[PDB]
Amino acid sequence: TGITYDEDRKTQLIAQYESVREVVNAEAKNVKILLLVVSKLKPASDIQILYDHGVREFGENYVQELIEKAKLLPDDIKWHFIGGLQTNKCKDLAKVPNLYSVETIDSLKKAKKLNESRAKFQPDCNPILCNVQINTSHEDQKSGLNNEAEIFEVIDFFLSEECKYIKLNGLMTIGSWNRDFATLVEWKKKIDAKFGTSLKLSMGMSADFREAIRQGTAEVRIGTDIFG
Ligand SMILES: *Cc1c(COP(=O)(O)O)cnc(C)c1O
Repeated sequence: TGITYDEDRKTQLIAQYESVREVVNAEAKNVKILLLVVSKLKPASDIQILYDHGVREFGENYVQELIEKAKLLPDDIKWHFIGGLQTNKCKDLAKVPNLYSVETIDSLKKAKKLNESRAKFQPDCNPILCNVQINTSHEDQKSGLNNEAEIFEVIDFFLSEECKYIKLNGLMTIGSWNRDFATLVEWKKKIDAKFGTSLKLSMGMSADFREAIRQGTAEVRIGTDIFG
């Protein structure tokens, strides 16, 4: 049956979502890109609209909010967890079967906890794709790595034979408030050179996604421009 929704809202949200997709695509041609639809704090009905339209990759920031939404909505959604990740919440997150991606690995202890919890609670699911989150701000932020030695230790773990239930996909930055995107591109260059990787970048939100695309992102993460 699905979550019931208003048709004027349906028409409006579909229109906004298509308008963004068209711009992502036109920027990408002048230079696919993943358009991650960020639905954090938006109602399950709004997700249902876009799901019915054909969208599958949705980004959420709060652990309990994601777990409940995942139960309410179809199981072939690919959820991305893109908010603050606490070591003591990896077990709850690793229980969601269709947890497709976590983009906020910012410590070795978190990577290790997530791998272990996933081995424990959903061994038979596809490994969670992970981005390592970097503080590109050159200031001091609550989240994101900045020390080269500690970033390399995290990548090293992900490439080890022990890291079986999560898989290194890329790097992620929320940036700052484009030199942030240039510094994540430089981190990709160093990491790729040292370890043999070819990391995907996740950078670009509603205010700055056009620049992100222009500087080589593989994924932009858009909330406000779509759900408006
Ligand atoms: C909220 C959020 C987004 C979307 O931000 P908008 O300005 O609404 O497009 C993208 N990435 C992360 C990590 C976020 O928390």
